[PDB]
Amino acid sequence: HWGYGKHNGPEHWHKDFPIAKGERQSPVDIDTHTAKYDPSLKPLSVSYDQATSLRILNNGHSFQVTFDDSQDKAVLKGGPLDGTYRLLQFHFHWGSLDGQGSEHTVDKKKYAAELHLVHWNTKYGDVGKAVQQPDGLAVLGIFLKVGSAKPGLQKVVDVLDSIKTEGKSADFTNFDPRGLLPESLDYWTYPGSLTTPPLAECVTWIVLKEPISVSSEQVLKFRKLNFNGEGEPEELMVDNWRPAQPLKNRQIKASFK
Ligand SMILES: O=C1Nc2c(Cl)cccc2S(=O)(=O)N1
Ligand SMILES: O=C1Nc2c(Cl)cccc2S(=O)(=O)N1
Ligand SMILES: [Zn+2]
Repeated sequence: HWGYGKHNGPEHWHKDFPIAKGERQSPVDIDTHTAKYDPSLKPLSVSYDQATSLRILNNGHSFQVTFDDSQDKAVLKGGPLDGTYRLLQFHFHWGSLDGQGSEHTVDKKKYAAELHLVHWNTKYGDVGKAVQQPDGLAVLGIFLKVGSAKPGLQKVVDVLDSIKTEGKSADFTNFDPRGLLPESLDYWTYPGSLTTPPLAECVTWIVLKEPISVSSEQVLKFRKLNFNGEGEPEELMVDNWRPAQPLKNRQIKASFK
């Protein structure tokens, strides 16, 4: 029932999901002058060499690439994290215009899109159990700006025609997510939530400072996806982002000076 339209969008979600007005909701605005460098943070460890991608799917709210998480193959460790977090999927949020689309903002600046690489804490055994824990998930968030093409994104964009409508999936094996990463792993981190229903407050957010550049042609392909299912009137999948939520009693920590 929930979505991104006028009658089912973010301002309505609290009725079905009262945690929408909770104490650690995401996304947030990252005020760069107020985020404090934390020298006790460790460098991120992003170990994606053994990643096994499986499928790509249009779920009616985004498109998502899934991974085999039945073994420690592609894992996120270090930084603010205790223990090992397994990559299980990535997806994006994007806009109808280049000046909007990201969920997190930086000094109120919105990027054209935001990539979420979703990982779960292996101490909880499965992702469903992890989402019930305050430290169950770690999401690596990466901003997209429009400029030069990102070569590592092209294989994604070229398959989107085959998953145009809600409910479509396709094989998407042998995709290397290392090609989506910027050079620097400098990051901000804070405790938050999923940015869609169920809005569970289970995420350690790790948002990279350096955006990746993608071309106008790449992002235009995102905007040709459909929220609707096959054999229905086209409603373009655009502006599938939740706006910044109140920071409340939280501090955003920077890994860098
Ligand atoms: O699309 C997804 N939805 C989820 C929900 Cl609703 C709850 C828990 C985990 C997931 S997920 O990250 O596996 N992929
Ligand atoms: O829209 C989002 N939904 C999520 C779900 Cl349902 C599960 C895991 C992580 C996410 S997310 O917060 O990265 N962005
Ligand atoms: Zn997301």
